[PDB]
Amino acid sequence: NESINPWVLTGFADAEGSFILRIRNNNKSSAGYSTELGFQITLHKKDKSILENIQSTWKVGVIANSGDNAVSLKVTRFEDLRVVLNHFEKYPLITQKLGDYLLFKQAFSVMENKEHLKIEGIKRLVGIKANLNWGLTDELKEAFVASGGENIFNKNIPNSGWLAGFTSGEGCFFVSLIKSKSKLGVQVQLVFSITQHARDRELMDNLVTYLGCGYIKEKKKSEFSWLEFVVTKFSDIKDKIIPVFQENNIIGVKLEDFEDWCKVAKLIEEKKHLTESGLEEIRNIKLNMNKGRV
DNA sequence: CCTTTCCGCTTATTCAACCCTTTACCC
DNA sequence: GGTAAAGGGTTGAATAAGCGGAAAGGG
Ligand SMILES: [Ca+2]
Ligand SMILES: [Ca+2]
Ligand SMILES: [Ca+2]
Repeated sequence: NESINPWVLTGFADAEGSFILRIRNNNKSSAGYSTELGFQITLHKKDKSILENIQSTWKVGVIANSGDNAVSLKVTRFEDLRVVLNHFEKYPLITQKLGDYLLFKQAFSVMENKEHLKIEGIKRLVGIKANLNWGLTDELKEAFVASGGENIFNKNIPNSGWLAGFTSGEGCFFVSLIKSKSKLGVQVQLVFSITQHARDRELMDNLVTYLGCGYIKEKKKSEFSWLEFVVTKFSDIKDKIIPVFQENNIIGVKLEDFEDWCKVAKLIEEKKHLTESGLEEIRNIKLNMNKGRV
């Protein structure tokens, strides 16, 4: 039932997964607190099939709706988390997300030895939790810090499978219609982009060297910023990008976008993009891609 | 007989996707 | 001259991350 290649899956989890450690007030727990350790993926419902492919490839995880437009795969059963760990030991993450996995592995150790059933263990997990994802809430920071006391306190791209997973999460295949001082008054520019927060700047640099093309753009929106890896030089698209994903396939609905983008690349290589009829065929393809897909 | 697990649901922002202007390159 | 490539910029929602409530097997 191995619907998804394991490196593709590590790639897609580096893009979209999340490692969760909850420490909850519990009046009924001997220690005063209960714990939940989890791995999870939340996607738009149009990509349910990916989650079902993960779930059947791993044989763990519960699929459920998450709001009107999204679906989750959550793994919380403790012995099933051993499947998740074994996967990530064999096919390791490479983004900053690996730091969340490493903390996740440490909590798991605590919990395996049952120490989380004692206030000692809970405090160990609070320390683990403080650097994991968004850290401790105020209620929890406050419950475990006293007046006068102290406060609670990157790998290379392995292969194209990992890059196919990751792109299926964060990639964009875009046809750009540029107003131009050319005969037709429009230039067709193919754009491949991968977008990521600058905490992963070094991954972005590795994309340029791994693929042999492209460049990084610094993007800004008020107080928030991020990066894009971008490729538009047509010979690199044709000779580096397209063939890579033709061998190592994009998963989900994005596959249909990559198939359309490739159809435009064909028109471009035949020069039909410099014709009025070739142009209107590109327009029709573009409008039913991405946001415009029905 | 406490503790694990599931379930429905919510929130902030890092993503994806989008467009326009300028410069570089080469039958 | 005419096309390709790169520079320069935006937006809204699909992600990430994680809440509260409760089912259920268990002395
Ligand atoms: Ca991501
Ligand atoms: Ca995505
Ligand atoms: Ca994403």
